[PDB]
Amino acid sequence: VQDRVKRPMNAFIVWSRDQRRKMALENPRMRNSEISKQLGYQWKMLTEAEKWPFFQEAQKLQAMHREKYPNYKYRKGETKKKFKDPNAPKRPPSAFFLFCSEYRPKIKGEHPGLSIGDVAKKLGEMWNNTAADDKQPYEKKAAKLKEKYEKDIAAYRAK
DNA sequence: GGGATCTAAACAATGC
DNA sequence: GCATTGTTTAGATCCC
Repeated sequence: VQDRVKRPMNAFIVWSRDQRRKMALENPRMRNSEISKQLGYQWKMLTEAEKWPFFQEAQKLQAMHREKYPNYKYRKGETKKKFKDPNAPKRPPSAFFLFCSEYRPKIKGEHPGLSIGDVAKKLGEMWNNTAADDKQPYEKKAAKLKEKYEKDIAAYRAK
């Protein structure tokens, strides 16, 4: 495990590698902290047009990497929540699931021969049909709850 | 359980 | 190792 196979470098690292070297040239003091600090800054300040193809480098990396190694590979070096976390804070209900809940009684209405779990399948195809603007309110609702959820996970980190 | 998208802790590497 | 932020991973999310 110590000689763990290197995980596919995320797009940030790709950029960081060549950028850091250039930065060392341009910046006279080139302090590790200072170089990297603004380095990450510029990255997130970059345009998505730049991110996309950089992300593709990482995507191709992980694609070949994951298939290459059958068993030996990056395991989630997590921590307490490495296994099934008994008391993980409850995330905001997913927009899809919110829509599913709303249509659940309706689906059985369409066909009086569906198990409650099977009604989700109906939602699945309607999910694609659902207009982005129409589904947006649900997602926003979850996003608002997400802020609340972060407080919950913060409590998890420290009471 | 059930489809079908989602989340957060932790790690991923360069050049000093 | 640092700091930056991105991919990792594997449960997690609805009602009945």
